[PDB]
Amino acid sequence: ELEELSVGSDGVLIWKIGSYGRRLQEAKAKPNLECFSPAFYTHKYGYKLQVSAFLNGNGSGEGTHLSLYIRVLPGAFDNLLEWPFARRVTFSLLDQSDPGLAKPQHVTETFHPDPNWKNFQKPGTLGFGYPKFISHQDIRKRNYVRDDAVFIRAAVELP
Amino acid sequence: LQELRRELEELSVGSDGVLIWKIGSYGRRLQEAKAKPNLECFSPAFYTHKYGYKLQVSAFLNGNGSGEGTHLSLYIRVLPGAFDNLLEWPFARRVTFSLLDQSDPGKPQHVTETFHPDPNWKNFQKPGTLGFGYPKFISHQDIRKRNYVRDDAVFIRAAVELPRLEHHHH
Amino acid sequence: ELEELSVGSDGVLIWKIGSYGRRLQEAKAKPNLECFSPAFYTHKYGYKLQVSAFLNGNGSGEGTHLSLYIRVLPGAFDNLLEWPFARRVTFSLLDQSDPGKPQHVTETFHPDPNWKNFQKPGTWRGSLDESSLGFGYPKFISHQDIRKRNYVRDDAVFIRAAVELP
Repeated sequence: ELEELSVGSDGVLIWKIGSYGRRLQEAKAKPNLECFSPAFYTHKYGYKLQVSAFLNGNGSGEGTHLSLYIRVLPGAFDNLLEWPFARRVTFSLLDQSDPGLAKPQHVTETFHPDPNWKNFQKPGTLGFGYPKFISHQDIRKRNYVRDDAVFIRAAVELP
Repeated sequence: LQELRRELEELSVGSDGVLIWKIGSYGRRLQEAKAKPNLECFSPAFYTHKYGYKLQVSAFLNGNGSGEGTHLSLYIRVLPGAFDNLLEWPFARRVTFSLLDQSDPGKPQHVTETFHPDPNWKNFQKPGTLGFGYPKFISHQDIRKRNYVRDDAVFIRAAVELPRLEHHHH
Repeated sequence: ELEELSVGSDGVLIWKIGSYGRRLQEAKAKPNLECFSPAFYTHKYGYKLQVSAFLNGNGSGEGTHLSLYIRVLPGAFDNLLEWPFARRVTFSLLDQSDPGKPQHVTETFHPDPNWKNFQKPGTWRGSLDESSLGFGYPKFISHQDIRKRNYVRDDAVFIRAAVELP
């Protein structure tokens, strides 16, 4: 589909969640509700990835924080790739402030994937995440939520 | 339908900042212009770069303003985009317009103009707070020169200067 | 439109052929049966190309080998380009084994200036075949050699065409 079209820009996905307020209220009522990014390829004939969010958090984060995760998906070129998936990911929640005025301050966490888990192995025929990515008090700060949308940024470090 | 066409709009990104827009059926189109003014041609919306600015190019085959009946008129617009809140405003990147001379580099000369976008110009500021152009980009006489028209088609080129990337030194 | 999006990743096309077993068997049933790549561009607003394979061979490779070809196609930006199309081409049948090292099957060639299909498209230059059909290898890999390693994995093959950005 157009899923195959979606390729990260230098390994980067920017995923936009709109209707944040309505969604938050849903997460609050239903702590299991998950928001999914579009699948993207890291690079051109690379790994398929997807990004996910819990607006009202989950696990330890739950009810207090936003929770961000990523997983591998079965992809067309999987047989050409190194397994497991070993490339570092950086999550950013973007502060939507005009970058002209100041360096905008993003909330960012990065992980190196752990080969000691099955999460990042070759899919067949989730992921890794942060339960306490940002707290609701911090999220209300600055411009993390603006015009009722948030930006989730996923950067995969490329050879 | 119109919907996928919109999602295809999101996939429209510049090639290192460059949009090439092809107008074909030129003689016919020019004619239809003269009959029906003021007739604006629209390029597809494109993003200067990925998660960049959305811009649209415009042309009047039969001119606009100071150009009508004598010139091709070229303009560019800033459009509301999905990632505007991540961007610098007003829009401040060099734009070069070219009309392309369709000769093989076996060496060609296009008609080109550049501007630094004007901060006062209202369209270049953040959407939510009128194309800037050249009314007289090309003379109907000069267009017929060289290869500006070939096989009934013309190429409008918009090159936006992209933000250079800051690296550590190393 | 749907097509004009087909680039061109540093000039690189990877074409995946599914249902290999069924397709190979179909090709046996009809000789001269051609498999076509999606059209692709060397670079954006560049040269338009297409790759094609014969599962059961063409010409001297008929019934014995996979046969691989590339042609120039008429493109929307042809008047902005140099002709004849003179870029180096690499053909690879990918060995689909994890780097943990692939024995890819690869050939590269420089085009000839007198290759008719590689001259500017849209002008008849002798027949339909000189104008429209491409160049390649009638015996890229044999039917036996392909069953080796992971040239086939999960009933698919990977063909890779790399155009050398100069």
